Amino acid sequence: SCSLNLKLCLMPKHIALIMDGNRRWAKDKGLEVYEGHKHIIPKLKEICDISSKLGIQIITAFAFSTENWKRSKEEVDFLLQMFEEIYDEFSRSGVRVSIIGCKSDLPMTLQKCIALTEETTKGNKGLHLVIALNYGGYYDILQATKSIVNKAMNGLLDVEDINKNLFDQELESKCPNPDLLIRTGGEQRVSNFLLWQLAYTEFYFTNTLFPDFGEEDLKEAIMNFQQRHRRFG
Amino acid sequence: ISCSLNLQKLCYELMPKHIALIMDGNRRWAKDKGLEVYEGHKHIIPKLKEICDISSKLGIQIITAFAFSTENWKRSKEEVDFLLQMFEEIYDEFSRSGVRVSIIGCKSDLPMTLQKCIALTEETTKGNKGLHLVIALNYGGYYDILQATKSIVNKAMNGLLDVEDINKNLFDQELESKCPNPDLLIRTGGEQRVSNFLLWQLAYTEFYFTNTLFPDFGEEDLKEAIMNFQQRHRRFGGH
Ligand SMILES: CC(C)=CCSP(=O)(O)OP(=O)(O)O
Ligand SMILES: CC(C)=CCSP(=O)(O)OP(=O)(O)O
Ligand SMILES: CC(C)=CCSP(=O)(O)OP(=O)(O)O
Ligand SMILES: CC(C)=CCSP(=O)(O)OP(=O)(O)O
Ligand SMILES: [Mg+2]
Ligand SMILES: [Mg+2]
Ligand SMILES: [Mg+2]
Repeated sequence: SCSLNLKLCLMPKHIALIMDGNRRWAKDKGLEVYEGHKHIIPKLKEICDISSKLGIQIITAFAFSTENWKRSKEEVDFLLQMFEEIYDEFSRSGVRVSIIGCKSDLPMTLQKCIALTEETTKGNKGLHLVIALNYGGYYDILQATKSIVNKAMNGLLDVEDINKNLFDQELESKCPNPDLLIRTGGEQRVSNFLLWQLAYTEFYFTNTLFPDFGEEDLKEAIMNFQQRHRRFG
Repeated sequence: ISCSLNLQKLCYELMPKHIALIMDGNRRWAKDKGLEVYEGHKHIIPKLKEICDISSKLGIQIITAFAFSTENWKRSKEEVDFLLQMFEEIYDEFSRSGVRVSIIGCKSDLPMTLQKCIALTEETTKGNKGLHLVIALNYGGYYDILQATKSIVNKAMNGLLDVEDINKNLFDQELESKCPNPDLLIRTGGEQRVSNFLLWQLAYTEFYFTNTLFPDFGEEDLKEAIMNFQQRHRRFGGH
């Protein structure tokens, strides 16, 4: 049953992004909380454009977590309505857009915008933006477990077949995994993002709040990443 | 094929109840002091014992320590054999302490002499009422999640559970590192990553990284990490 000693999948190919700090940013400027949230999609679009030029291929971005449901009804409804603007900002861009997470919990207004945004952009050969909306690492690992159990029940596989590669092919976020993770907002934790996929990722935390995160901030993170690899082997 | 996450569990929380520890920086430390390659490794078990003593007094209840990873097998045979022989010291160092000691990881890959020492160390200390030290030896987060998955699959095949039972609590009970999860993770050695340690369990853990190499990590360094932890604001996704 056991055996472990005897492949896992300059510039980082895949960047993961935790877009934290939006509320504090607004509250600082005497603004209402919602003003902060309004910068999310525009900023992300702007970041995709900068990254696309640098040669980055994938960005996975944390927009809403399975724990975010615990916020006030007011705040939640506002965020889930706001995410409709994903269509406007991306539908006519050069970016290919996928969503990961539990779609069925979201308003049908939002469900339709998402499906449409995916359909319209599915052909773009540029940067692939993955938006994690109603997502969690616990959820990802559990839905992969259920899917593997179903396969074993239907005679498709044996317990001896269950390995890293098999499990990887059932997760919503797949190889190649993030080379670098950037978390804005000053906190040093992963908050139930891509738990499996971050096993060997480099972590970069900045105190810069997400709405102030610009090209200069990004280029710094990448510079820091390249210094880590000079002393890594 | 049906998901639902909307109406929902976490195993967290002055003092951190559970500290996870990545012990990095041993070879650099020796090479700096002009000592032998493996001189750094010789500080592991002593330091751990010392850290348990300090932590135990402070009111900490659990320490999980990363001693050997699934990726460490790729080091030289010389270095590997030395480490695996050195882990035999676990019995001497802990057997007569007040500390309860468990090992997580794939025990069957290890030399039988090591397997026996481990089982003995576990048996002797299983009754102690003080601090629980978990030593991750031949462990990885990928391995932990996979062995839990196989166990769940076997049960479903034998009619002992169905797919609608598979949830966070179920999975927690099948993993080798269980609730309560780490409140704080300390990584010595200056690098900022988790290197396939407790992937599932670190979901809401606070991370502290220090440039201090592990052999120089002492009581003052530890109290600093704890002080840093106590400043932090944990929201767990709320406001
Ligand atoms: C809701 C999203 C997209 C990210 C988190 S930003 P937030 O609303 O959690 O803001 P604060 O962390 O409270 O500043
Ligand atoms: C606990 C283990 C596996 C090793 C000791 S730390 P190390 O050997 O990796 O030290 P360096 O990072 O090589 O200085
Ligand atoms: C992870 C543990 C237990 C010790 C260090 S093993 P390593 O020094 O090769 O680790 P990294 O690959 O540098 O993260
Ligand atoms: C970035 C997103 C959308 C979610 C994770 S950040 P959060 O503020 O919900 O997380 P914490 O409460 O700081 O753990
Ligand atoms: Mg936040
Ligand atoms: Mg090292
Ligand atoms: Mg492993």
